[PDB]
Amino acid sequence: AQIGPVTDLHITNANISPDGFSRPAVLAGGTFPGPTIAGNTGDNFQITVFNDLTDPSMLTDTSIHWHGLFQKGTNWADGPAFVTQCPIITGQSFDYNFNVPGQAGTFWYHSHLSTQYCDGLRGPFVVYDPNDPNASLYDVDDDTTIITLADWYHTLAQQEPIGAAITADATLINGLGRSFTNTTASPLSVITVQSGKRYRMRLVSISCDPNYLFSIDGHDMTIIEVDGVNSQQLTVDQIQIFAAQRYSFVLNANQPVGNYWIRAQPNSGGQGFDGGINSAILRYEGATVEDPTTTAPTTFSNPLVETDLHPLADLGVPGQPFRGGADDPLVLNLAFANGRFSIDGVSFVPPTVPVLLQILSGAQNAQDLLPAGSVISLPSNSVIEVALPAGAAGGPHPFHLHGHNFAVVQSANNATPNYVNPIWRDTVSIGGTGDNVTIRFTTNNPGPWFLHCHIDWHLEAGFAIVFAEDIPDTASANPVPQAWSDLCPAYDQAHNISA
Ligand SMILES: *[C@@H]1O[C@H](CO)[C@@H](O[C@@H]2O[C@H](CO)[C@@H](O[C@@H]3O[C@H](CO)[C@@H](O)[C@H](O)[C@@H]3O)[C@H](O)[C@H]2NC(C)=O)[C@H](O)[C@H]1NC(C)=O
Ligand SMILES: *[C@@H]1O[C@H](CO)[C@@H](O[C@@H]2O[C@H](CO)[C@@H](O[C@@H]3O[C@H](CO)[C@@H](O)[C@H](O)[C@@H]3O)[C@H](O)[C@H]2NC(C)=O)[C@H](O)[C@H]1NC(C)=O
Ligand SMILES: [Cu+2]
Ligand SMILES: [Cu+2]
Ligand SMILES: [Cu+2]
Ligand code: NA
Repeated sequence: AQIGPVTDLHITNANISPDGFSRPAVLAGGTFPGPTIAGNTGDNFQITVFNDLTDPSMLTDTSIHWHGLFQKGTNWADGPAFVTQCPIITGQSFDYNFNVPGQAGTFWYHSHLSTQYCDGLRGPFVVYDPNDPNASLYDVDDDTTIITLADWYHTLAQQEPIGAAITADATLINGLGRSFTNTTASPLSVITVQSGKRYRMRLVSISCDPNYLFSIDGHDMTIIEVDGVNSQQLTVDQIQIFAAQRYSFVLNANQPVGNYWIRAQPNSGGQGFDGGINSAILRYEGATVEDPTTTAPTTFSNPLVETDLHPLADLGVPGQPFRGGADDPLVLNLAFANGRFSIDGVSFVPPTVPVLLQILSGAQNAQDLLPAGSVISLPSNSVIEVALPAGAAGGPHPFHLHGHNFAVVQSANNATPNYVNPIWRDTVSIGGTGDNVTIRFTTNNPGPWFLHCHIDWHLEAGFAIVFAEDIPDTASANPVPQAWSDLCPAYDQAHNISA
């Protein structure tokens, strides 16, 4: 069952064996992935998160981010530790009480403390549209049509060296899959369809690191949504999906009744499909209960290319049709050396006082804010351009902005900008050496918004900055509840920290 929009959510430790190997984890709702939280557009979500964690090897504190939801007027509920709150301590709870005006699509939730979401705290978050403009394109859209893609590690996250190239031990599709080494024939996920029906498959990357080449043997996929943004229909036979991205695609169950492999090939870790790694099963009702015998093609003739995507609505692009054609045009210097990432010469290390609480206590400008050099102010009601030139080791890096979606004016592997009709999204691959992926948005959401690589190991190694958007209006725009004001005193008392 789905839960929400008003629900408790308990965060616990438990052993799980999603690839046949048992390890302890950090779970929401007792499962990996966590239960789907759902509601309708404009609903009030009140997710009361109960921190019941006791195993210090995966951290007993926690904080949860609602990835892709704008949190306008509720910056305090966004979740990134030491940006918008102090963590919730064990044996305490916290009500994330916010609204989702003007958004409908496929999202997810995850821990936003350290690398804790890698240890299991990740699940889908779906905001349905009762008047969806795409409703007539499919028959079925429900919990059975969500497809999650996850990396899974046998080593616990807090044992992963900072700044290292860290590699997974299994790909999990809907929570199940097989290990790349010592492979055992543990259960594969089954996605069941009825011949002749059309499905809204909601594809969610809950990855901590790899991107996946996703395909379904014998089938193609008609994209209708990108990171929450409705798209024109685009039919493809393969989707390369980077960490934290989402797509909806229509699957037409138009092939002969049978079993078909679902494939998700990561960019690192096990390559291919030997022993049923990197695999799940598409089963038609009436098919024999047996593994597929289908083949992938040697090459895919209609892969997704990001410049082919266009919004369903006439979204356009803010600003003027040339580089630097914005009120506030920025170019970030994104670098890596010696185990640490930096942005504009500064490696992110979380501050003791969350950025939002520094601003509510009266800090006047971005040079008053800690960490020094890690906070950039943005002016209100202005067009922002951010160029993100690639080259830093460990690519391709999927960059994500909290509080906002953005026009992708220039995409990976293509030097030509698009000032007319590019897709809007919230997490974008910045590509490879010499690329100049560039995003635009307008500042209508006061508060501190994290900008970071969504390879969680990179975030931990410093690949982040904070956009302090409209500092002067942050306090008036984001009234805080007493339970939020109580978080830092409780956390600092529990950890014997002075502030
Ligand atoms: C990605 O696109 C951005 C623009 O969106 C390019 O930024 C431009 O970068 C050049 C230098 O690489 C800038 O010119 C330099 O300015 C300084 C003074 O600030 C001057 O001392 C130098 O002699 C040089 O003129 C320019 O201001 C900046 N913005 C523009 C042109 O709009 C960036 O180079 C592109 N990166 C890649 C890798 O393609
Ligand atoms: C590299 O990125 C650029 C920019 O996003 C892509 O260029 C765009 O290509 C599209 C598709 O061909 C062009 O749209 C076309 O326009 C005419 C109408 O003028 C229409 O008859 C065609 O059916 C189609 O809609 C678009 O104008 C063009 N934009 C720019 C700024 O050049 C390009 O396709 C990408 N390269 C690759 C290899 O995908
Ligand atoms: Cu995220
Ligand atoms: Cu986010
Ligand atoms: Cu990265
Ligand atoms: Na425009």
